[PDB]
Amino acid sequence: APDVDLADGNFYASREARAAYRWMRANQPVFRDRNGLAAASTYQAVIDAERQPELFSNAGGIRPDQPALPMMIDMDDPAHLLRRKLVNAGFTRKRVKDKEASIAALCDTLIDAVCERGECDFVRDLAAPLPMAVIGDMLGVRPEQRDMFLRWSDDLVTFLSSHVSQEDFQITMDAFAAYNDFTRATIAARRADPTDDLVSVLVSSEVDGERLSDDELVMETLLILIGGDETTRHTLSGGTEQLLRNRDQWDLLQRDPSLLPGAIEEMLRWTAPVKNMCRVLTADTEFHGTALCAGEKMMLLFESANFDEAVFCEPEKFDVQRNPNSHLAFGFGTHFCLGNQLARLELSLMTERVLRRLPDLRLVADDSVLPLRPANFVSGLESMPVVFTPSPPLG
Ligand code: HEM
Ligand SMILES: CC(C)CCC[C@@H](C)[C@H]1CC[C@H]2[C@@H]3CCC4=CC(=O)CC[C@]4(C)[C@H]3CC[C@]12C
Repeated sequence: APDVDLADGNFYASREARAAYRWMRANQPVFRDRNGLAAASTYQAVIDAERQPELFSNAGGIRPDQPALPMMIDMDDPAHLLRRKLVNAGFTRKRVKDKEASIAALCDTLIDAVCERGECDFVRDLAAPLPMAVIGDMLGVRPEQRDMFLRWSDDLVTFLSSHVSQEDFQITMDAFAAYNDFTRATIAARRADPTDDLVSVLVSSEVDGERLSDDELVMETLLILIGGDETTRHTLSGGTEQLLRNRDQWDLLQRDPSLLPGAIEEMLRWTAPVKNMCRVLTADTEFHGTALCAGEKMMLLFESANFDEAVFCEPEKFDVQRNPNSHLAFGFGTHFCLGNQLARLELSLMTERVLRRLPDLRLVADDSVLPLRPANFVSGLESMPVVFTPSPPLG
């Protein structure tokens, strides 16, 4: 039995995690770590828990050692559903498709800033900035404010770990206080001068039949923000790395663009930026072999599910043509990712431009293994130095 702490961010930065997952799925599908924390590791157990929200609740909060906050992802139905339908319309496949030109322009702009150099950090220069700009435009973040909001967002999720230092914990709290002050100013201004963005939509929203409190407005806005700017970035970087480490996949996708939809799904399965989500049990229950107590939280291990040999043949092989590919990177059930269509378009347009404008893109050193972020919620590549043949900007 692996001696691991599933709340320790270092576990998810270690490249031993998938070996630990394999042991869980084979010996104790609903695993208990060294501290007794329960975690569903099989595709089956995760699905079954997602399908029983009355037993596996979100109302205790989605994080292990953290109370629930006034945001829809920390809510059960009917309260959660009333919130989601306040922002549902703008995230449909058809409404997301309308933003194609805008997102494409952002992609080309970000590649223009490095194309003359012949080298860059794919994470810092392309993967991270693109979704920041996209969700920022939806939330009302000004372009000159993007880097600041992303710095706050980084500080909010980078140090989530049972082994967080006192100093790092203070960085997280300071960033939330900073975000809190700025956004409360924005919330009031959107009440005096309503605009088109999402914050303005929530500010003027009503739930049977009262307006949302300022505490909720701040938290719902943060939910959308972090969902946008701390997730897709990791599928971009980690998925592009798989194309670069298996250039037969890069080549295959290069000569046939119609394979891009399937490639995006395999990137999502492989990277699984959200490593887990918590569920609180409303009653004692025997769940797929493991006794669970009322009031304790069980983790849904999305990456473990995404490599479950019971569902995916040769899951350690990256195959852009993988069909079926019913991965659980976006989860399942009533909390199924709101921005799943937005994220897929972000990944498709950026990858399409990387293949076209950086056609000979390579890792600086294919031998070295790239470091992962030691956090217990969302995690991905810290950096990704790349090289390519320079080209003139498009303007
Ligand atoms: C690769 C990119 C993304 C991944 C892997 C991802 C993953 C997830 C996961 C695992 C959940 C919880 C599902 C569950 O517990 O079953 C979720 C929910 C959510 N995500 Fe995403 N997400 C991504 C991108 C985005 C984007 C771009 C947005 C932009 C708004 C977003 C907004 C949300 C929201 C608001 C929820 C809460 C939905 C609810 O509780 O009803 N996410 N996401
Ligand atoms: C769609 C997913 C990415 C969900 C995103 C959830 C985000 C909004 C949640 C997850 C962890 C949360 C943080 C957990 C730690 C914390 C404790 C506090 O005392 C202040 C608020 C903060 C600083 C929380 C702010 C909101 C966060 C960052």
